[PDB]
Amino acid sequence: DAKNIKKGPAPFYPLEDGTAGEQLHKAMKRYALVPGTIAFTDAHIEVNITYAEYFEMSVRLAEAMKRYGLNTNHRIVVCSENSLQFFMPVLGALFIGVAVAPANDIYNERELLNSMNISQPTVVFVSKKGLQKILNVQKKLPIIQKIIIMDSKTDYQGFQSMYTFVTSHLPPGFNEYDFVPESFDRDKTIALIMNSLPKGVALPHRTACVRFSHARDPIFGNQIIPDTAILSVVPFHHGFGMFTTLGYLICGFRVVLMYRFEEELFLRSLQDYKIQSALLVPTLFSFFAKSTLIDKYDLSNLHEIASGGAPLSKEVGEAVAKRFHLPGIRQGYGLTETTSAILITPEGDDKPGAVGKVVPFFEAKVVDLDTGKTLGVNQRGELCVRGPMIMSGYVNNPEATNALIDKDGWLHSGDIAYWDEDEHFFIVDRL
Ligand SMILES: Nc1ncnc2c1ncn2[C@@H]1O[C@H](COP(=O)(O)OC(=O)c2cccc(-c3noc(-c4ccccc4F)n3)c2)[C@@H](O)[C@H]1O
Repeated sequence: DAKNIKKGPAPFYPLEDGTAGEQLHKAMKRYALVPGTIAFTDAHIEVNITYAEYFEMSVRLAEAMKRYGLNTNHRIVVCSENSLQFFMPVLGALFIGVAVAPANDIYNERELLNSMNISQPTVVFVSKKGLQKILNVQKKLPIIQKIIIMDSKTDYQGFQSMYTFVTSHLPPGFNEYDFVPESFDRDKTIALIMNSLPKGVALPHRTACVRFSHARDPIFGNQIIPDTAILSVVPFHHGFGMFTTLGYLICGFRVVLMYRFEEELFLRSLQDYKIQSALLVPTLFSFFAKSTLIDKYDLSNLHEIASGGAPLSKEVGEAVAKRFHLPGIRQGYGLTETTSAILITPEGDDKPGAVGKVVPFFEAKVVDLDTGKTLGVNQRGELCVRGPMIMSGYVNNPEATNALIDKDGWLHSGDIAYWDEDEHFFIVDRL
């Protein structure tokens, strides 16, 4: 019964051709040509980095990786707290079809070993503070030939930085504005291997390309408007942080980052950077439902606060929205296996307690926990989704893949949900 399969509407903008790398390259090149355009700001150390710096360094890393010998048969790991440098190797690798496997930087050596044993990287990009953990893992994973330090300018403890690595491999006369990213089959070439013991979630470039349609959608994303600034405290190595941030770069936004939550810094950053949109997780919503300091700050530029990654009660949401003088909360629901959010609060059409509506290109249904049948409006069952951001599979684990995704393409979330007569979805429980 089609009437009971909720479908997203048409994208405000058609899906662009090209790989995720090509699409990011093209957008960032444009922003780079406007001096002073800010890509990232570190709220802790206060430093800004422009699109020109980001673009040039990401292109130089792409070419250097290529010259070192990396191609679509290789993976890299990026292991780092949120930082100005985090996205440099991500973008560089996307530019040349090298799969990127972000590794949780609070993993211990064991979860880290499990992660990198699944992703099997040739080169590991790591922050200074993760270097020891990586050296220890490398002792067991000899495929790791090269370790590069992300947040250093010079060599660091005998290891090259991104800067000296690039200088080691760039051809003479290399021109970052003549560079052309690689073109390949975006359905078959993996962009990201994200972690779910966790599994590896393989995401073709196609999925990021669909994300980039959503990100700039005036209803399901953020309208592109000059001088937009986001405050993001969510981890970049997780799908919530990874795919919001890539979308923000596509949009030319200023992404102000924190890698440690602090109440005063967070509020003062909202005020002082005139933030339009802030990204939190539900436990930080409970935090701000307790906060009394919010009204000591001028937050009149703030348009939205976004949440995802876990259940948010409608009353905690209403309390936070009210404290921040917002009409509502911008929720998103997704899994690592769906790349990004596939239910998102439509702009101007928020409903407290809802997780939003089906995004463009997707469909969602809820099925009876007994009859496996599709249910109608206001009926609770297991949420299933189908669409072009669904993972190609768990890495080297097709049994787990088959257990999650059935023959007709439906991903069975394991979450209990219902949808209402406006086609808003409510997550209500889990199996
Ligand atoms: N809104 C929600 N409400 C209730 N439960 C939720 C939920 N979101 C996730 N869950 C639970 O967590 C499990 C999945 O846990 P992973 O670690 O695998 O994955 C993520 O959490 C994830 C991955 C990618 C993107 C996002 C995301 N969240 O918000 C946004 C977002 C918001 C605004 C705008 C744009 C956005 F992308 N993106 C979250 C589910 O089975 C479900 O049980």
